[PDB]
Amino acid sequence: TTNYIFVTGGVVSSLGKGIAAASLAAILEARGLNVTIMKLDPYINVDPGTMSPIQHGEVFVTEDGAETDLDLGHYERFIRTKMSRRNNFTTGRIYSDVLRKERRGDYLGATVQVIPHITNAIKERVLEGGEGHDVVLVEIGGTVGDIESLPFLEAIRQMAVEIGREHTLFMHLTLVPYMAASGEVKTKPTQHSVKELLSIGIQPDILICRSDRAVPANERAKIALFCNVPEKAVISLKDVDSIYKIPGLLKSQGLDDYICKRFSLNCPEANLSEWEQVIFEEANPVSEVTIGMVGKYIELPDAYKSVIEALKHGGLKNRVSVNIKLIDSQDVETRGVEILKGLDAILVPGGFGYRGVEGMITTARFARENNIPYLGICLGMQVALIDYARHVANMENANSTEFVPDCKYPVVALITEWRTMRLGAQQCQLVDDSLVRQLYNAPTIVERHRHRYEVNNMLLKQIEDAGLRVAGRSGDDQLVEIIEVPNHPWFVACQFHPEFTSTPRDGHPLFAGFVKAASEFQKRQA
Amino acid sequence: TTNYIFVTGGVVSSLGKGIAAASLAAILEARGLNVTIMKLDPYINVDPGTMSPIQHGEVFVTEDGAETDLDLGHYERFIRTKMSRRNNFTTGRIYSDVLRKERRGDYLGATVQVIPHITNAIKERVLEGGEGHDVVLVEIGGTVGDIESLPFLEAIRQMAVEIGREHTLFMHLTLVPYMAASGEVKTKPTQHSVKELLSIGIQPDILICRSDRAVPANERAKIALFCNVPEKAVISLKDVDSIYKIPGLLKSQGLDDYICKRFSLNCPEANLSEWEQVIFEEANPVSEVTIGMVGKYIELPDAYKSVIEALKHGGLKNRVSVNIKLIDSQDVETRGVEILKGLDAILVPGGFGYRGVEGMITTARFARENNIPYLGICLGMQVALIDYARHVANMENANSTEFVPDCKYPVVALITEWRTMRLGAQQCQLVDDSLVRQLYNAPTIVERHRHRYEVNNMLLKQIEDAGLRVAGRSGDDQLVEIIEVPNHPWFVACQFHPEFTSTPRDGHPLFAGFVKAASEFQKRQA
Amino acid sequence: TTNYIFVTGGVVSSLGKGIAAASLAAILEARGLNVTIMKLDPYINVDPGTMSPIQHGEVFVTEDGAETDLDLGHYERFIRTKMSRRNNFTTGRIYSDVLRKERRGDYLGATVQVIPHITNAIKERVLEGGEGHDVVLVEIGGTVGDIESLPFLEAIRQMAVEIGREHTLFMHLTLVPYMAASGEVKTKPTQHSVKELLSIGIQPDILICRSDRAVPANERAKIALFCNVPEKAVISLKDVDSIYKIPGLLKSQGLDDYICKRFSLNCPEANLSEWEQVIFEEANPVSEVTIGMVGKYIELPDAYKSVIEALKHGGLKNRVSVNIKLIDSQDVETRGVEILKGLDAILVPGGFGYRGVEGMITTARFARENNIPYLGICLGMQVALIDYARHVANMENANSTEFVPDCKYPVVALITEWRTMRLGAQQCQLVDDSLVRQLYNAPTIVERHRHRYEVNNMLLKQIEDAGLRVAGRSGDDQLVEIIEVPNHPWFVACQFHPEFTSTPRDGHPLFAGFVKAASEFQKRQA
Ligand SMILES: Nc1ccn([C@@H]2O[C@H](COP(=O)(O)OP(=O)(O)OP(=O)(O)O)[C@@H](O)[C@H]2O)c(=O)n1
Ligand SMILES: Nc1ccn([C@@H]2O[C@H](COP(=O)(O)OP(=O)(O)OP(=O)(O)O)[C@@H](O)[C@H]2O)c(=O)n1
Ligand SMILES: Nc1ccn([C@@H]2O[C@H](COP(=O)(O)OP(=O)(O)OP(=O)(O)O)[C@@H](O)[C@H]2O)c(=O)n1
Ligand SMILES: *CC(=O)CC[C@H](N)C(=O)O
Ligand SMILES: *CC(=O)CC[C@H](N)C(=O)O
Ligand SMILES: *CC(=O)CC[C@H](N)C(=O)O
Ligand SMILES: Nc1ncnc2[nH]cnc12
Ligand SMILES: Nc1ncnc2[nH]cnc12
Ligand SMILES: Nc1ncnc2[nH]cnc12
Ligand SMILES: [Mg+2]
Ligand SMILES: [Mg+2]
Ligand SMILES: [Mg+2]
Repeated sequence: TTNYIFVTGGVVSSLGKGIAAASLAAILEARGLNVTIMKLDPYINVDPGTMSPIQHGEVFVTEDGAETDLDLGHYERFIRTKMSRRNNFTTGRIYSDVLRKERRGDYLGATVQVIPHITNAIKERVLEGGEGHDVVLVEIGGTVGDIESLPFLEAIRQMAVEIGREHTLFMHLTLVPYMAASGEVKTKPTQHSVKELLSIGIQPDILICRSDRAVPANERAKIALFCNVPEKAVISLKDVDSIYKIPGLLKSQGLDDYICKRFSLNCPEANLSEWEQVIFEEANPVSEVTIGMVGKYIELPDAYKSVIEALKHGGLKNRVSVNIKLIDSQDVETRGVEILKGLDAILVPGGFGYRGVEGMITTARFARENNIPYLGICLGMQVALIDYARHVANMENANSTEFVPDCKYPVVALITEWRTMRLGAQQCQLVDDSLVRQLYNAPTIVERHRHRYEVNNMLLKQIEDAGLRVAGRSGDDQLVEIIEVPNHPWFVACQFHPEFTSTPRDGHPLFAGFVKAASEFQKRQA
Repeated sequence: TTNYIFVTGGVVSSLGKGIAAASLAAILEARGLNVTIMKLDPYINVDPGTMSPIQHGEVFVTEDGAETDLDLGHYERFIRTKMSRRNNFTTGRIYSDVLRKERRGDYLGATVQVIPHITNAIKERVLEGGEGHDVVLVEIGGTVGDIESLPFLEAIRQMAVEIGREHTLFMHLTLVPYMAASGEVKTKPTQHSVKELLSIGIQPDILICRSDRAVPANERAKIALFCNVPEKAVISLKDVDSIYKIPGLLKSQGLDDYICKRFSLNCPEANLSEWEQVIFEEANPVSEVTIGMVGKYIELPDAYKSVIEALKHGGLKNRVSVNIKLIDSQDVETRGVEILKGLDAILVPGGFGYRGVEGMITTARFARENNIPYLGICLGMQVALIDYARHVANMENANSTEFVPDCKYPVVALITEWRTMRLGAQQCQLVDDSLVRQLYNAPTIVERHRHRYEVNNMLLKQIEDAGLRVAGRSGDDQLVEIIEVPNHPWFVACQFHPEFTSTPRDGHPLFAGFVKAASEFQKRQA
Repeated sequence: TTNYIFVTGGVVSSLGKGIAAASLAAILEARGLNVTIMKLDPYINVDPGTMSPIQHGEVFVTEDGAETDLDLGHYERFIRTKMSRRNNFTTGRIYSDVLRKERRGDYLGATVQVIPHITNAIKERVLEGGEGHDVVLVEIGGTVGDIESLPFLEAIRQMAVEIGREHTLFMHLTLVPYMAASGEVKTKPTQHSVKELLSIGIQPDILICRSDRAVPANERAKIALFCNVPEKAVISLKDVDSIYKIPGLLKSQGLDDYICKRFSLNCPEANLSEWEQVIFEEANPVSEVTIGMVGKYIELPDAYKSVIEALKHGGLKNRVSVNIKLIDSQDVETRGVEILKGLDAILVPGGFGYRGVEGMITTARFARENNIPYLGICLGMQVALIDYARHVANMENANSTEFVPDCKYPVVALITEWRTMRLGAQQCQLVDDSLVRQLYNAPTIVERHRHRYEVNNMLLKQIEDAGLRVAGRSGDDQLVEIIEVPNHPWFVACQFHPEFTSTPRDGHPLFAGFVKAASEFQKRQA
């Protein structure tokens, strides 16, 4: 039978709900259980594809081609269950489905109301997502006490009643502020948040308290007294330097044992050896390289969360501390190549639009002509090819049909325009003589795509003759996926997204090689 | 171990909470359990002795001398557990106790707050009241969602947590209104009341729905869905003609079985034979007499609730329907003796003050001179003696020192003034030649007193010579308790309160004889 | 006509409500208005005399002898209106008054309820406190959303309706937390607190936001949007180093102009010259002395708030930075005189009990024998006299009858025991040849007392012969109030409390002289 844990937040948002849910799922997975996580967003957007990177952050791509939130990236980094479209949906999706059915006439002339019909749709989606697992962690976005999240809370309360309270738990996150005047930690906001959740109709079973420091025992006893929660179920989660210590903290406080007691599960003791290994590797670097990431969404760092974490994972595998410096593309466009000095390696991540693309072309030129290690992802691969064709093959302002519709040299164009967006995991074939073959150590690889424009095969032969090699191709139309500069210490560009598959316990060959190249370059340049 | 049921009300007051609690206790007592009931009043009055009859109703006197509410009269009528001071207390009592302790210094210089100290006092009183019983029914006055009753609800929530939820139940009463426009019963007020109770921090276990008619099954299913309560625990209690059918209704709906399942009690099936006997006796009268009750608090009928019910009980024992007509004393004072015509018997209950006493004297005169059966209780006994002394013994305006401090003939006076209030049960000795001896059929009786002024023994010998007999006396000072007119079909006056001991299953000899005399008088006067 | 401002707090307590109310009253007083402040405490204690210093802090003594809270000390430091018993009362006081009246029978047999009677008592007290002033600031203790403060809020809502909304304002204090994760300030707790206050029935007119930093304009616009408050009435009050800058900040944000617009008051522009003078004096010290305060309540610094502020005020008058070091008396008792080294002056404040008194005697001995400046207040004066009598006059363990009832040498005793607590302001006569005469520069002074035991006049002549001089006496019994050591640079002890009369704009002669003596001692000892 399937057990459900519902995770909600109070007082303020931005408490770190996804990280805590991922850590708890990691602990449960370490005990041999089959767990999954699903995210509920109170957004009217049907999917985050329309959303821009400088509002919520990077868009995560699943194996099957769904576009989701950064939370699913967190979950895939923490557990070994592959996410899909069933692990994330919004309010807009539910309303669209119900409106479609009502227009089609599926409700047989009945009045379509919120409490029966909207909450029925929500419950159906939650059950279909959780089917086939031992434990399901359902995280509810928004703060408890807001108009936007009331249908979700009502649905989960009804679901808890229908399923049974011996298979459902409720977990509430709160903020315990610290006041420097009295020098104490205040428990009143938690009390009022529990009161609001009770007014909705849900009794918390576990209270997770978020604070700068650890919550004292007397404060936890007070919380237990005022919130109908047992004293053992008031769990403290202080701020940490590394998110990889959070499973250890929650395990030491006994959250896993309490959850297993309530759900009547007889699972062996948790083995957190891999997480301890990750902590040990992180705590003991032997070097320090600086990587320059040049992109257009520098203002909001969450636009590159997966890429930053993948660089960190590669550093962990190479036992090297990685220092990411963010460089704005328009700065390179106007100020020049001065900013790019003092960098052991350069990374150009993906993006949409023409703003800052010229700066990216300048950056690729500088890296290629200065033998600085370079990694290009999606848009970076395109700008690298454009720079190589223009300034090494003399294509006289070759560009992409994305930016200039008519430039007489469409090196990058839609597959139709060789003179719909590719989504999901695709298979790619690696050439035996290239760097990526020795990096992956496999004949073929599988990676995820979120692009529209491709590399023009008609103009590809000339650029190949100029010296640029192709390291990977698709399955049917032999679309170019990986390119490489031969006369370079390390110069790899890829059409797909490798950051959506790196994990702190396994890493990724591409980023490990990139960081190793950066370390070797700094040792050479010292 | 002791189990606790906490009974609260919502939407509106005056739902009949005490009757429902008494009926449930009756059902539990019919299964062989040791139950008790306690009442919590949100009043600032320390005790109802200061309160006037035309605000809340008659004052109930326990065996030990406590003054309480009408609810304790209900409870003593429904169960066979004697009440005391431990079964009723107010907010004012708790605050007085805590203020006394704080002034005395018992709190050792700590700050006396509401949540720790007031609720600790409340919990201590509740535990001391409930000690030594199988089940304790704690009824909380006021509506849920009011300022006045928040300390009580907080205290009972904390008590439920401390004691354990396998020994505590919460029962909520609500109003299900009926709207004649749509012709339906509305469940929304119940939903909002349950939400308010949850906001306080209590989850109901049982919902009792009050309505003119029975609540339909679909409405109950809706209530169960919206209130986290199982569908079997939504109990309908419609308006009834007789409060004696309520235990049968609650038993038929399965409330007792659910309560016994939750508390893990193995008690035999309920035997409600006596209540069925009472219903059968009530439903089948053979006669119809009319009794005139003359008093000063006629405006509020709750000022004579116990006396009215005792007359009804006597009628049930005599298989006679009793029709109580209320006559205002000042009406007799001004309009005259015209109102008292067409009455088979006359009752004068107790009271305080001089307003209307002359009308009572007129009424006693009329009854004595017309051979109409007469019953006098406390003040009625005094006015009967005054009338007999004045208009048969020629005492020339003899009165009580209560009304006129100096009248030269103090037939009624304080024990000091023979030329502090007696409270509780006292023993009395019956004379062998009198009516009350054959009525009680016992050498001695025990009854309850709530009076200050007594009968003057110095002037008693003359009135005894005039013809009036004394039927009962006290133990030490031979205070007169019962008097009788010999040349009358039925003329009994008592100093105590016999209505505080009549029950529908046992009755009372005095009221049974009074009603029988009324029936005989009507048969004679045909 | 009298205008009322009601000040409440939300989210958490300890926001600094009294300081903000005092600053606003200071601004209004700077515009020529007649203002007063009153404090409402949700305590069951009738008065803080029973409370101990290590729970809430020092007890404030008014001119008329009332014992109050530290808030009244704040108010007297900020405005020039003398407080009294009418400026502070608790829940326990209101309940005691109502219980007394109900027992006495003043309510004529009616039921005494919370909403009519308790709130009527509260309103009567508030009106009697505010009568005769232009503006009244009523501060309500407790957080909005607690059981303990609901009667106060209901009373003030009813009062606002009765008086009129053109003479009543509501001011709400909230916490705007800062989250280091996102690096933003969160407005959600303020939104929920305003919702709770609205649920009680009060619409805020002004929102005062408390935070580490200043609240940004966009956040304030959001607060205005969500809370029905105009954008100009959302006032930011960040944490400050000096509480004397708070009136300037509130004045710069336009709170005074808004309040005067709402109340239709035409008062001249605020003149905050004196507060600017205080800030200038504080910001520019020329020296740095360290003062050792030795006492028994060192654990809670609020037990000496007035004394600490008075030392700071004296330093401001002497343009000297004052560094207060707290020394525990039992430390001196056990560890010895080692702790008292490196101190330019020593202060012994008052207290009750024998614990630590021996350490105080040791400290007085050390100061007297080392010519370190010494100030003694109440208990300190007693221990100084005990030390002088024992170790200079050889009284062989002379003590107070407070500690040892029978010691054969009662230098300190009750006025009866020469072989009830003095409260309020009393007049004292200064001797012309003493230090205090040149300090006060007046024949007589008026100060406040909170003591029981006095100096024995019978044994006083011997100690006077030994060398100790008496500098002040009472009016009728010539009770000793001030003593002095002649062969000392500065050694003054007083029976009264001079810290209850020092203000940052006027200071106090005694503490100014004490701090000047400390500076001279350090210059000598350098
Ligand atoms: N549900 C509650 C809980 C507390 N109190 C009252 O609130 C006061 C406590 O002050 P406060 O410090 O604000 O409460 P804490 O529980 O200590 O909250 P915090 O942890 O933030 O300090 C006490 O007098 C108590 O009677 C109340 O009225 N209602
Ligand atoms: N907690 C709830 C429950 C009901 N609904 C909505 O309220 C409407 C139902 O109307 P109403 O008759 O007032 O609700 P009932 O449950 O039928 O209440 P009642 O028994 O009084 O008729 C439905 O559209 C439903 O979506 C809601 O918004 N919130
Ligand atoms: N009364 C309100 C106000 C806000 N929202 C929703 O809450 C979300 C905003 O998230 P949050 O940051 O928590 O709200 P803020 O107003 O920005 O609160 P804060 O200042 O603490 O960040 C929005 O989607 C909005 O639709 C809501 O449902 N009910
Ligand atoms: C994948 C990405 O960053 C988009 C690049 C470009 N706009 C495209 O191919 O769609
Ligand atoms: C018992 C009663 O009705 C009071 C009667 C008279 N006032 C008395 O004796 O106190
Ligand atoms: C005023 C003070 O500190 C008390 C000192 C001593 N106990 C007394 O006189 O009461
Ligand atoms: N304990 C924690 N410390 C830091 N960031 C967090 N995000 C979620 N939980 C966290
Ligand atoms: N069901 C009911 N009918 C009439 N009066 C009542 N008082 C309490 N319950 C009642
Ligand atoms: N703004 C403020 N800074 C510091 N302490 C305070 N107490 C009250 N208001 C304050
Ligand atoms: Mg506290
Ligand atoms: Mg309906
Ligand atoms: Mg926000």
